[PDB]
Amino acid sequence: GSSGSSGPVAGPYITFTDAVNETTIMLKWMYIPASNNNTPIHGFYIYYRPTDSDNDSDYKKDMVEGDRYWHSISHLQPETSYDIKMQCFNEGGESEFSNVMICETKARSGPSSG
Repeated sequence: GSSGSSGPVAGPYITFTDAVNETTIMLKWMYIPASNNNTPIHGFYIYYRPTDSDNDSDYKKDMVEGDRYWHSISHLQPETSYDIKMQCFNEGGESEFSNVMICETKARSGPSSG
């Protein structure tokens, strides 16, 4: 077709963002084949970082099966509202950067409930 950037461009789109725990978060992404080149994906990368961070330098990367549309992040900060995003990749090349989803974790409660 065109000449420039090959691979899955459409990129995935996050349509679900919730906090499984004070240090855990569950987010699900969707795939739009319509505007896709029916190309096979290697997996799924997920970036995350606390708003307290300095720059992307913090943003991490979590690979996930290409057939997986769900991922539960861990080792996060409690009641910490930070931006979250993800992106897929394949032999062809990395896809576009998904949208920025703000998923606020749960409050780090104590042993005594109120």
